[PDB]
Amino acid sequence: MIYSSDLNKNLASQIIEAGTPIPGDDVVSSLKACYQCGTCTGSCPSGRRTSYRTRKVIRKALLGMDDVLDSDDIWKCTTCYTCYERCPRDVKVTEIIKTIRNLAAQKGNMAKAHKMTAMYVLKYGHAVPANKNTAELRKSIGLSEKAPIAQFSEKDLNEMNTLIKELGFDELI
Amino acid sequence: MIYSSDLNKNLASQIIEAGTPIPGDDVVSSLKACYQCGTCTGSCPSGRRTSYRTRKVIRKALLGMDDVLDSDDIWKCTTCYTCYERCPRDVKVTEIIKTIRNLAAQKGNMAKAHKMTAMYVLKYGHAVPANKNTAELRKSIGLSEKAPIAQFSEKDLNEMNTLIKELGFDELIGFDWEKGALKE
Ligand code: SF4
Ligand code: SF4
Ligand code: SF4
Ligand code: SF4
Ligand SMILES: [Mg+2]
Repeated sequence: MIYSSDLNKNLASQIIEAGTPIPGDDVVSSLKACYQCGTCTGSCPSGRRTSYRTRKVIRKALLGMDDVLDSDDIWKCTTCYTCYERCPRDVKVTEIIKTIRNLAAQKGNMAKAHKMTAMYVLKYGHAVPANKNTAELRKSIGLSEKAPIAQFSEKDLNEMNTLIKELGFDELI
Repeated sequence: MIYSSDLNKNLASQIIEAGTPIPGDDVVSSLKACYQCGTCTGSCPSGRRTSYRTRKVIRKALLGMDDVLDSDDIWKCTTCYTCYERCPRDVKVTEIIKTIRNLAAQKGNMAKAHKMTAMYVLKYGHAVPANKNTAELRKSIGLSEKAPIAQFSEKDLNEMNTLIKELGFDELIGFDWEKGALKE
């Protein structure tokens, strides 16, 4: 039983707001063109082995069911862009899902594993940083012991941190 | 994922077959006129407090999902006839649900409580038979100690017992006459 009291009339507008200016007002606004045909759901590789239905994410955004932000299903999207490519109403589906994930992240719905990966990029500058075995491996192949990356350039590490602090990505985590 | 191999293309026809001649071929074949509008679901008293969705029953019958016969949901219908009354395609919804319940009963999907009630009607002739307290209550308010009903007429009790046997309703509920109770 869904009552008007259980719905947020501004959900779509709030999703568009979050998607402005990146990926864009026009891009996220495309959710309003959806005519619930299901082409996205039938194209979804994740939907073939789970309860995830791409079309229902857009339906819930239009209807105002904010529980979609607390959903585990929105995080089952692999961003394969098959829905995006086949949508007959030009809905930028994959981008709307990512924008919805941003609001889910703001509300605290981030899996610990994802927060760990984000922490590695902040601390070490890389999601998959170099290990002790890495240096040994690279030398044997005939490459530099350490790659020319941010993990070893103190300048770049502090640059990323000031940006992460300015964006509040640290507080998001 | 639903494949063609998971569906029964003859489900609708089998539901209509069961509904022939009672309540009628025309009545049960009305399921084929459904256009999935949901008026029945929005009208359903049971759907407001459960996962039961009246149009999904008709959808599953048309699609060929026979798991609908194993469903607990079809037994949540109170037969209020609100869907029947409001259907814009004249689908005799309540009758289709009852016919689907007949196939569910044939497959063994019947509750002991319902089987107990059916057993009381063939054994004592009544779903709620008279007790010792009935005789006391009735005579205390001017009524006959025993009502003029089948429970006290061996003639009418035997008539029903012959019809029950002819219809095979005794076999359906699993009632044995020698044992005098529901088998298994
Ligand atoms: S495909 Fe485009 S239009 Fe059809 S449902 Fe998915 S999003 Fe809405
Ligand atoms: S992008 Fe996400 S949603 Fe669209 S199809 Fe690939 S997985 Fe399913
Ligand atoms: S109301 Fe009549 S038509 Fe509309 S869904 Fe229920 S049965 Fe099908
Ligand atoms: S008749 Fe059965 S299904 Fe139709 S509304 Fe009343 S309860 Fe719901
Ligand atoms: Mg979903």
